[PDB]
Amino acid sequence: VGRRALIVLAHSERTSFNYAMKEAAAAALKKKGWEVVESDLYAMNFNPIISRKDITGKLKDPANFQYPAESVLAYKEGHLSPDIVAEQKKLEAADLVIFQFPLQWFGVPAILKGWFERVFIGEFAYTYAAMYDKGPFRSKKAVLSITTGGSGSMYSLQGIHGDMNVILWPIQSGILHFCGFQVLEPQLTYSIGHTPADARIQILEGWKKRLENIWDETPLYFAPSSLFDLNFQAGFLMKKEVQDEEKNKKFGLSVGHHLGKSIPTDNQIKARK
Amino acid sequence: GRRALIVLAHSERTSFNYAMKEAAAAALKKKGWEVVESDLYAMNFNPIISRKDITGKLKDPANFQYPAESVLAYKEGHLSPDIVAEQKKLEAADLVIFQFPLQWFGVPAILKGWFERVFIGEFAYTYAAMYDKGPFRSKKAVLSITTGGSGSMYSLQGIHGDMNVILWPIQSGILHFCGFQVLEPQLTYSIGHTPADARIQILEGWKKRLENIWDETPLYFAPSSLFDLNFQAGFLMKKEVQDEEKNKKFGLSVGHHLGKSIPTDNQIKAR
Ligand SMILES: Cc1cc2nc3c(=O)[nH]c(=O)nc-3n(C[C@H](O)[C@H](O)[C@H](O)COP(=O)(O)OP(=O)(O)OC[C@H]3O[C@@H](n4cnc5c(N)ncnc54)[C@H](O)[C@@H]3O)c2cc1C
Ligand SMILES: Cc1cc2nc3c(=O)[nH]c(=O)nc-3n(C[C@H](O)[C@H](O)[C@H](O)COP(=O)(O)OP(=O)(O)OC[C@H]3O[C@@H](n4cnc5c(N)ncnc54)[C@H](O)[C@@H]3O)c2cc1C
Repeated sequence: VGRRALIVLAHSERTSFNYAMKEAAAAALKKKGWEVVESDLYAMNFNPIISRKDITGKLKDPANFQYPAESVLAYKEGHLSPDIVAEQKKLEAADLVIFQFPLQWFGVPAILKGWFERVFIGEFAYTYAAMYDKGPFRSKKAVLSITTGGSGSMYSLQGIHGDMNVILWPIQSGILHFCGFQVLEPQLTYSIGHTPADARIQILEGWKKRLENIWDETPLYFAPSSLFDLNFQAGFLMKKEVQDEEKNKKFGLSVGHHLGKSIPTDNQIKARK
Repeated sequence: GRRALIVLAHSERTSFNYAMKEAAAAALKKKGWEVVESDLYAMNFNPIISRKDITGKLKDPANFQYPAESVLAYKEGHLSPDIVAEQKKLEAADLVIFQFPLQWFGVPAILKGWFERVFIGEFAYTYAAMYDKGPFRSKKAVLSITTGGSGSMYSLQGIHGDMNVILWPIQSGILHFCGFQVLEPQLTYSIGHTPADARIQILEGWKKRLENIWDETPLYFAPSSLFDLNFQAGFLMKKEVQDEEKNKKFGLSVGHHLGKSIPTDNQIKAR
């Protein structure tokens, strides 16, 4: 209507299905009146390696250089490398962030991992006070759009590779939700190399159709921070009263908070209402 | 005489990560190992897959596909020499140690890229040879990780959730997939609030562990023989195995939880 979307893409080839999914998303969103900004990491020749050069001003302690402390000072005093700042401005402006990439070694591409490492600086994107649902990006929504070479069966409960819910957890909880994002159901496109042409087209069409109402979707469930004692003396442990309330239940809260029990089915793949 | 490769992913020589690497090299050399290093930052290693990785002629430059093109390049021998040099270190090594700080619940970008550029099809995996049948089944690997946050935060009840789940994609997805026997990870929690004298004890503990590292029992992964390894069956668990497991209360592993309880410390302690 009058909302902003960022699309981060991590694929080198304009001939790729990844690129086509990005184009389809931009088209669909623009048609419904969104403003669309892109970060095409390979086209930008984005530098994915954290280093001293990310700080253009004066180091606090060059003799014992610590990237987390030094990057936070640089953020506050405003001497971060301009390539980092430009990306941060896109994020600040955006209501919806889409990440489009191929699954590579059960994770994000190195160039995208580096983007997180260089852009998601302390204070900007997280603090130890404002974690998870209290994080800075709690007004924003994010969604992963992933393609894989292997088939869906391989990432089922009984598949050789094991449950896809577990693979996504470090990314969706550890990076996105940790900073505050409401995380939407991931778009998973399995065995894209061995999918026939007419099927690929349906997939694109289905993606575009989904994006028309993306904003009204229910997000994935993570344990609220209010279930925990958020201080160093308690060790950031789940509150005793919450532990007692959960003693009898058969399922845990999430993939990461399985509590030694069964994982709620598709905790990281499907929302519940 | 056995060979060990140490991969390090930290930019600073003043870091505890660097110290752990030095300690490992010293301990291993003293017991008569040969030690090779890949200090990724010191090497200015390039972590981004691209066309430039193939020095010869592309099969199809109009529709470039890194997996197909890198495999041809491996077989015909026109991979970029920086890749080949690393591959030779791996082929030679019996034991591979990965030393890095946990960054966004994973490996640093530079190390992720090393996997992406070096673990090429045919060299490191095939399709026939996956998991326990993989090319590196003669070799052993171990992760040595530091974190800023405390152990309690990565317990079952901690804010961040179970560490076993965080390690799974790396230990199963990357290492075991290529054949490695994966040893108990060395986990150094809350390194930022640990004083100098304590850090030295930790180093001493690490060195002590390494004297007998080879004789350790590895972590448990589901054997590939539990699965139908072909495209028509969809790489699913065999029906006979499914039926045998129906009544058990625990699953096999973190990834193979089967909707049941995860065996405690599946990714942190051996049986
Ligand atoms: C380092 C590395 C690690 C990997 N690790 C994993 C892993 O852990 N798990 C896994 O499952 N896979 C893995 N893979 C495989 C990888 O995830 C796939 O190659 C990737 O998802 C394929 O997507 P693509 O966009 O590259 O496809 P492409 O191969 O470029 O595209 C697929 C097909 O779509 C066609 N196409 C392109 N545009 C369009 C369009 N507009 N309309 C219709 N058709 C179109 C193409 O011509 C082609 O036929 C890995 C690959 C690499 C390089
Ligand atoms: C981008 C990014 C993302 C991160 N994400 C996460 C995350 O998701 N989760 C998480 O838990 N953490 C995270 N961290 C934190 C990070 O993992 C820790 O800061 C790291 O584990 C610190 O270890 P180090 O080797 O860098 O030590 P340093 O702090 O660099 O060094 C420790 C001290 O030991 C001293 N020293 C050197 N040699 C010796 C010796 N022989 N004996 C005694 N002292 C010695 C040094 O001089 C120094 O003062 C992240 C950090 C970054 C930069």
